[PDB]
Amino acid sequence: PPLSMDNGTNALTVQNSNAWVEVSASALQHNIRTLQAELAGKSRLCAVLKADAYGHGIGLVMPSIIAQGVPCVAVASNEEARVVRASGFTGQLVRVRLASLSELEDALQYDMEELVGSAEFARQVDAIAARHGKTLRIHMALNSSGMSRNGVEMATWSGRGEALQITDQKHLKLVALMTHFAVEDKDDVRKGLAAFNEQTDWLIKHAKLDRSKLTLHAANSFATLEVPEARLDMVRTGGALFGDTVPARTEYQRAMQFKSHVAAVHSYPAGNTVGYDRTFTLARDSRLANITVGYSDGYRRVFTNKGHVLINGHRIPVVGKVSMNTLMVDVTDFPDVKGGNEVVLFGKQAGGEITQAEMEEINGALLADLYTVWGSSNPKILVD
Amino acid sequence: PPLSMDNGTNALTVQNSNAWVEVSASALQHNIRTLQAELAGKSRLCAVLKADAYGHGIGLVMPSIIAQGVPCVAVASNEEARVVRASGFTGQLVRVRLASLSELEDALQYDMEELVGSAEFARQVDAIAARHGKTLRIHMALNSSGMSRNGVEMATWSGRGEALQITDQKHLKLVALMTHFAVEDKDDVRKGLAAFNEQTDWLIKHAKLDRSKLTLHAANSFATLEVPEARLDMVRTGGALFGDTVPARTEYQRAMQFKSHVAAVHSYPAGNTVGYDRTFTLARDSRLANITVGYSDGYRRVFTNKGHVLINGHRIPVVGKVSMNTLMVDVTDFPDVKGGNEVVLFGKQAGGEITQAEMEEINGALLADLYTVWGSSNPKILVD
Repeated sequence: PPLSMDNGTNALTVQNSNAWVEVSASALQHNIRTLQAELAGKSRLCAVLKADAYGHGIGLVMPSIIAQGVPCVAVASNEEARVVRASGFTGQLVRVRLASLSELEDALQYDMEELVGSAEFARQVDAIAARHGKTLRIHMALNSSGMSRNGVEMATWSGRGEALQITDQKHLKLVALMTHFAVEDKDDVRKGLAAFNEQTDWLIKHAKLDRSKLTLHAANSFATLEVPEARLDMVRTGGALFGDTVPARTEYQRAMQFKSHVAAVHSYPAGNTVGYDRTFTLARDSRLANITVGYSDGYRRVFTNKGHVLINGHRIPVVGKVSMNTLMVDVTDFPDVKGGNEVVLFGKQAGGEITQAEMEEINGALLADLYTVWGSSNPKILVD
Repeated sequence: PPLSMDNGTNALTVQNSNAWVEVSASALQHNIRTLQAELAGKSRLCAVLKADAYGHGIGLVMPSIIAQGVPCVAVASNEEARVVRASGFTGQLVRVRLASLSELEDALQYDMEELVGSAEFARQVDAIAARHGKTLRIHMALNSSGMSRNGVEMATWSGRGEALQITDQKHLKLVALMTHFAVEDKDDVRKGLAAFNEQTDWLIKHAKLDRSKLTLHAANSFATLEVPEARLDMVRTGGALFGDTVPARTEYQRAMQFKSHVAAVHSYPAGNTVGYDRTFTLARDSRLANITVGYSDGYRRVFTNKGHVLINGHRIPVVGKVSMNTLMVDVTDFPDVKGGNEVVLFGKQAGGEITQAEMEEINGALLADLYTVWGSSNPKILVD
């Protein structure tokens, strides 16, 4: 993890980093071009860059976004917003979650379109913009798919009521209506899409809104790819920009690898144990590799006696408890593993692969749960 | 997570952070003074500040270190070392894990004492020292307690030879011998302590080393507090500095809390579901608070339908899957919860406590496996 950085930018190199996240510029640009080709100019692309470009580094990723002429960017935090703007990007910038009031106030300076899900919230936010003499562009969130997270519940009369109240705020300008799908299943997306079509219709008619000044947007990566009719005015794709999307969609390239270094290989006698609480017993005279990565680097404890890594193409297993900063792996069967060798914690190496699915199985949850936190806990390096 | 920072220091505030880590200065200073008094001047104190000071911020902790005259600091990465030096620390700086060779080389500039646990590594390390015209002070790691992680196995004859080989390197100046305990258990500790004493005797004799020019150190926090005969010349304390140690040792104060904000509270009708995959069903008309923290902030997916948070001192349950950036909690029983309210994710709030124990139970591993990543993924703010 760099302790000095400038708008998402570090001064580290692979040589002086204990572990690093490698981000492929050309995989990114390929996935952008692919998505653009799939939209075929019928819908527009908004790149979802929350969680610091999903752990890829918003400051690394932005120059590709600008290069490919992407017109819309979605972020979550104020620092992400600040970095988007400092990169020169001048287009539509929207937050894809509710902000707290004081967080929202601090982001007025970035001309961000803010998300609104409540009459009370809308009232509070309206007062903040009034105080600063700004008109704040807002996307009203609807609970059409049923996340019950950011959105107003338009399947009740109370909801429709809050929705009119929201449209009555003098210093808010409603520029969009959105929802978010709760389940990556085509049937369930279509149920949600039908609900979203009815509820936006109802609003636009009954609150006398201009359909032509509104961007209607519902689709994430899955929906965009699997349910074209969910494309509407604009799509919000995160995972597919990064090659983390529908497994069958192999036209999207993986933009990230997670790597470290062998510091040294050591000889340990049979009967020796490894790591805290001695959870692994050596059944033969071993050679153990000491790798400069641990759970403080996001290589989570749960990988204890479960993980595999790649060195020189070989699939080598983790032994003992993962330490804070150090990981032991068994290279008894791989005499070619040397101090200085590159390790692959996630990705591909010379014919070997550590897969998304093997990691999700160990972790008990989706990979973004690990990689968003890899990206924070280690320096990112743009390659390709 | 700040995307600009200068030597572990950021320009963010509680008011513009979606979530943050509060580090208590006075807890840190209390813990140092207590440690020092307990060591009663009989043994040297080396503050282990690995993993960005265990998630507390090495740039935030250093001034206390310097002021209380701690003479030794232990770190893992080059950035930590760089920061320790930038803060005006001029004393003994030791790495407590093996570095890779190019990592080690980039660190020469911080006059850090390096760990060594191999003849091969030693020779390799000898050659870099040579090439740079430096004598590198080294600590030699011994596998006395059987971590089988960093140290030479002195329980074998090849081990002993490797050891003697290490002491033979012309550009390496051995200043210390160390080991690390594998089990937090008094008896297990004494077993390892007896072995360390024998094996250090053996080595001092056979290498003809000046005992009085050597520091012997084995003890971390548990050993230091629980087995005083393990204190030797110098201890290496991590958790105790931060109040994460033996649960009965309550003289050490918790230095960290993990907090966030309520963005808004929403109404949703019975039978609505919450979050991705609809994993929680509202059994009553509900008020759901939207909290601006998620797994990309280190609030791990495992807390789904499991975590509790504090708002206005109330113990409030997490409902649904934790999103990347947003967490939903049920505030139907708690009408005093409003947009703006401060949420405690870990720590104390007005009579409520989210404990180390309860979080370790949901996580399936020790709390450091969470908080070192909280610290990377969020702004650290110094209080008290």
